[PDB]
Amino acid sequence: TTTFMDNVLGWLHKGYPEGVPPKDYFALLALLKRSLTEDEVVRAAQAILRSTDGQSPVTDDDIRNAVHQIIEKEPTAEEINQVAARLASVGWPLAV
Amino acid sequence: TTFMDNVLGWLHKGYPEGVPPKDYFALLALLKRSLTEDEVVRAAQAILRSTDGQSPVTDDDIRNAVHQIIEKEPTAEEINQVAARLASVGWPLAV
Repeated sequence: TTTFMDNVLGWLHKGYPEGVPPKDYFALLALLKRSLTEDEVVRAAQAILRSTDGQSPVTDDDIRNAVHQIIEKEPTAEEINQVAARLASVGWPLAV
Repeated sequence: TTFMDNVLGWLHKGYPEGVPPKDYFALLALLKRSLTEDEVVRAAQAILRSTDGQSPVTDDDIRNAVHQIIEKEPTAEEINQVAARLASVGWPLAV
């Protein structure tokens, strides 16, 4: 929650140290609303489960790596969160 | 496409010159804000108490209903949550 906001805020300031120009407004809202499809969530969760055993709580970086492999671009916080929620629904250990 | 055009309009209007880093947290927090399940039920109820099921419910009707409940200016998302709940009982919507 506060971790999610830290992440987006961190991204937004790093991306735009001096303000968000109007030319980037559609782009920004679209980015913030961007999400994985169900098929992508399934595929990320499966890939993570195939490669972990529970002794090591799946970290945000682990999810990032799996999602990046699928969408071939840098994942957003929402996309990471979607996969974390899917892993939680099967009781898989998560760092966060 | 309408939802996005609404929020995009709002952002352009709010910040004609650029979003200053000083407003980032305020903007993101507002964009992320949503009604609780109990708030959505209450807003839908209020509309259903004051409309007949034929006249289309407007964004304004819903905004007013939500404002009464949360006591601050509603966001597009908060309005959409109520519109979706009304649609689930076949209540007509202007948008």
